[PDB]
Amino acid sequence: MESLTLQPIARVDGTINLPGSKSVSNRALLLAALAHGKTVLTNLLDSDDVRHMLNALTALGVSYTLSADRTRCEIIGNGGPLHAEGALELFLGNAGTAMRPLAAALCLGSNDIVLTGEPRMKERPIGHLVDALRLGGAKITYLEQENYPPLRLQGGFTGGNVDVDGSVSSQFLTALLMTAPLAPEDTVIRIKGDLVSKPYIDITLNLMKTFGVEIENQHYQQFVVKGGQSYQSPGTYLVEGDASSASYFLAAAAIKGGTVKVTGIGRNSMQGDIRFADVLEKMGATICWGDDYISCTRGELNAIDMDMNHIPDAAMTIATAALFAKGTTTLRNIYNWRVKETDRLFAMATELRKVGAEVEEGHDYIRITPPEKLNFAEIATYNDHRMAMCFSLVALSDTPVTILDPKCTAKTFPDYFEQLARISQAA
Ligand SMILES: O=C(O)C1=C[C@@H](OP(=O)(O)O)[C@@H](O)[C@H](O)C1
Ligand SMILES: O=C(O)C[NH2+]CP(=O)(O)O
Repeated sequence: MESLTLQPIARVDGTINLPGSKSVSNRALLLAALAHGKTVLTNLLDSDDVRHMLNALTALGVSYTLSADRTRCEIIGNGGPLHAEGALELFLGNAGTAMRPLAAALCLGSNDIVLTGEPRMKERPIGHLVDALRLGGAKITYLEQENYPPLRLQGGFTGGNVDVDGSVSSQFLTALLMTAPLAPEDTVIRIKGDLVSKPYIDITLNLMKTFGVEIENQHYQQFVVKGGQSYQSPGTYLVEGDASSASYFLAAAAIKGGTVKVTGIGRNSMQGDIRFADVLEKMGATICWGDDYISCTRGELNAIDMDMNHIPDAAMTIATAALFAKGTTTLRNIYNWRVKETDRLFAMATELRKVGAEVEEGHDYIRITPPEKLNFAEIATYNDHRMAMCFSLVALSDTPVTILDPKCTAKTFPDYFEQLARISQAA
């Protein structure tokens, strides 16, 4: 078992040029592969989730080149649905942004492809997406547990009236939205009830429009899609810096700054996680917005009680920042933390208690009362990049912290610790 120990950080200050957005990167790669023409993506993220999408495209026969640092990608579009037969197996790690979108896209036309991944991915739900794709004509078989990968996709999605449950993941709707335009018949996607992680649907529609397709959004309750469309290369496309990766650095300044500026995202960004800065401001930090940066300067840090359904990923960063805040913090409406890289409500509560906090693990919320002083702990990371990144913030105190399996940050941010060290100051 590998581990890294972080020494106490006296102050943070500086500038970080963010790695690319995982959410934007994987949508842009799949749409570029489906499109007609050559797309050049710049500021693409090099991380495990993106590498699994790149490997899947390679296996499906898509041609592309990558720059030395893997952040520039020139993709030759396929000019239509991707195909493979012989139950070709695509291994997708634990990347939901590859698994869910490919599960839908590869239902176009005929195919015989198996999608699988790491053990945890075989425990992450996908039944709501499979149910919707089958209503549209797709033939899909669960090869192991019903409602979970691995899946054998045999094609057949033609369109029509499709209901989809949006209560567990917005990714099922995202996957349907990206796929339906290329189906032969028009599709009407009806949301059954609640829709979680709503801002990610806006990212999907933004990327689809960049690739030449628009649909009719009826107040996020129903989406009307015309079939028989084609995606078209946008030419050169700049992937935004990752706003979820930014959260650690902005929070570090709110706790121990100094001023920390992150570049690559700004006031015009499409990612919902830029709203994480609004939470730091509500807690007492100062935020500055630019066209291509967001900065945070230390002010004070008071506890908050907020529904975080709009920023589920960056919300984990508030759970460890809460260790430094005055009062009890409560993060609500975050049930799907349970069905992601690990059950995050259980993991976050367990590790927070190890450093001294009193924590109530609610069914779909977490309440955190900080200790007077933190103690040393060896933090388990649950094969979850964000558990490693969130607990790195414990070192902005008088105590070191040991993080187990630090390389798990590679799911979205391989260079995380070197970047945190870049803004760590001794004086
Ligand atoms: O569509 C996307 O890019 C994502 C949507 C979210 O998942 P849910 O919709 O399941 O919350 C988020 O947690 C994930 O990291 C990225
Ligand atoms: O990045 C995160 O915090 C959660 N990702 C879930 P996935 O992208 O694998 O569906």
